[PDB]
Amino acid sequence: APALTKSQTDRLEVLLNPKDEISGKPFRELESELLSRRKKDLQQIYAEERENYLGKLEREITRFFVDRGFLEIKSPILIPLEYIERMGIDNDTELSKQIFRVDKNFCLRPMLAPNLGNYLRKLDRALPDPIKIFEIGPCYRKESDGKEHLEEFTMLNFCQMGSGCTRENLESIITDFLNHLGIDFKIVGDSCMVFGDTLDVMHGDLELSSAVVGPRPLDREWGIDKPWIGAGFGLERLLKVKHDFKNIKRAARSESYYNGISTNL
Amino acid sequence: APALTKSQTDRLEVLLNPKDEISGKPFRELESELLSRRKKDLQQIYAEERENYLGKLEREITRFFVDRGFLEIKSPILIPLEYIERMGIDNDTELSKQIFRVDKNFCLRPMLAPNLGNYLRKLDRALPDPIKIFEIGPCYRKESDGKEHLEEFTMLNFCQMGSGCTRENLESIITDFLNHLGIDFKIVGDSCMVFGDTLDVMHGDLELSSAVVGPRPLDREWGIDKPWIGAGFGLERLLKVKHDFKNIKRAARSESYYNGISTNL
Ligand SMILES: Nc1ncnc2c1ncn2[C@@H]1O[C@H](COP(=O)(O)OP(=O)(O)NP(=O)(O)O)[C@@H](O)[C@H]1O
Ligand SMILES: Nc1ncnc2c1ncn2[C@@H]1O[C@H](COP(=O)(O)OP(=O)(O)NP(=O)(O)O)[C@@H](O)[C@H]1O
Ligand SMILES: [Mg+2]
Ligand SMILES: [Mg+2]
Ligand SMILES: [Mg+2]
Ligand SMILES: [Mg+2]
Repeated sequence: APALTKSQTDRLEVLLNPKDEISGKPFRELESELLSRRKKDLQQIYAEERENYLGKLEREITRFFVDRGFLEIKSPILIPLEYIERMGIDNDTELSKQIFRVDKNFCLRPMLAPNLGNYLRKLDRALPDPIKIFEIGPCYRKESDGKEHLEEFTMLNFCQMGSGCTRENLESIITDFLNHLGIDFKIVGDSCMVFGDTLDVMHGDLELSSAVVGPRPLDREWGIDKPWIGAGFGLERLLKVKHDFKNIKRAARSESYYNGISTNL
Repeated sequence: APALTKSQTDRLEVLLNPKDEISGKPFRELESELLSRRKKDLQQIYAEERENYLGKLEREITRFFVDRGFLEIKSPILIPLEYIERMGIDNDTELSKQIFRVDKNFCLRPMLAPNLGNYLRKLDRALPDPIKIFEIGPCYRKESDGKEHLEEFTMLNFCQMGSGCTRENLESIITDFLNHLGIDFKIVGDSCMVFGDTLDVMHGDLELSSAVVGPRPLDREWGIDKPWIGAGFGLERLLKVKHDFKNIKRAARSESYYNGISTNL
């Protein structure tokens, strides 16, 4: 009955899944049981559904927003560095240090707002009020934390421009959206140096989203001058909460986890 | 009846769609008709389907491969630069000049094979023969051309490892796949300095895919030592052929086109 070492405990925690029936037994026997369960999990997925959780959640979210009147956007991932400055991200500011630069000209987008802003302006010349669009896709930020942050993550951003752009409607859409996914939340006032007063959608201490009721003074910089509402959510945070993963690495695009199951068996 | 200038003709060609009923009339009246048609196209999309073509094609392809027994993978977009060297991409070779480097350590993947190779090895410890997986996602290459090449594009890669890994089965899957999408093709032998003998799937002069029947000597470098087959396809090329777009910029993740309709109206 010698106690487990910390490294042994870390190995088992890699193989552990939240719903597992979790002492006395030696490491090798516990590792062997969990290896066996996890192989069985992968087999069941391969035999039956075959869908990746992140891809699937993206499809479910897409269905939700298309059915509620929002146009699906697929915009570039590499964007001009200008777009960041025009977002008023001064080089002093924390999010400046977080940008992945690629060329002299471009970066990997740290957020979806810049492209959606351009779509709102452009679509305003063609579509009837209100204009409703959303995008889901990769975003990139350099981060220090690893429990709730990834450097490569997936963001949903939805927005509406014209009539109906109230706090009430925004909260109502957020509420329907998270009640549809079956994720608990509360809405709290917060701020940030780019957008002023946000609503943050929180699960305990974890920020699922930052949302905003416009207008804001930077709007003019995108040729926007109508009311608008918008919110951005992290898909990997949503998965982490929905599947009760202890670490966000389980929800990521990854070579070490598949639907939260270690691939190192 | 003065002739159209080349710049005027370029403006109209931006607004023209392949199915349009295409003289005599002045520029302003032709531009106005086409503006009107294109606004109507966007309105119809917004009123009815609301789906982006590239997102939609990704869903349809996903359905096709999941239904035929392939596991859906979502792996990282930023990958180690090592992975490129281990692919045997010597710095001399053309694809070396095409890599978008990000850090000292990482690049934007120019292809999906490296990650899929790792999944095949890892999954072999858990799944029954044959192992079938696919991934669809962003890939990046610096290119000179702009008619058939983008720097940011979307790749499908499917592969099978173990039994059933023959040329015949690979051609059969390619055939079913493209007959399901309704895209004409022929299969031609070609080569490349990384994989030896490929099959290239061609539409006229346009390469839709490069596919390979293994094994190959580099396999060992990924811990793979079984037969395998695989192919990689460009979604934007598939869309370009399917919708008969003259330029691949119409099929891309973009701020200038939405489902091949100019957004500059
Ligand atoms: N590094 C990251 N990894 C995973 N998800 C993220 C990351 N950054 C942002 N998100 C998600 O994207 C949503 C909107 O982005 P944003 O509000 O700008 O992030 P944020 O306010 O910096 N949150 P945090 O960094 O946790 O304090 C957040 O609510 C998160 O759910
Ligand atoms: N720059 C690009 N833009 C769009 N699609 C691409 C690009 N590069 C590759 N593809 C697609 O990805 C598939 C597999 O990649 P690969 O065969 O390595 O490209 P390739 O052989 O360099 N083709 P090409 O560059 O046109 O001669 C190709 O058949 C194309 O359909
Ligand atoms: Mg942050
Ligand atoms: Mg926030
Ligand atoms: Mg090429
Ligand atoms: Mg090729």
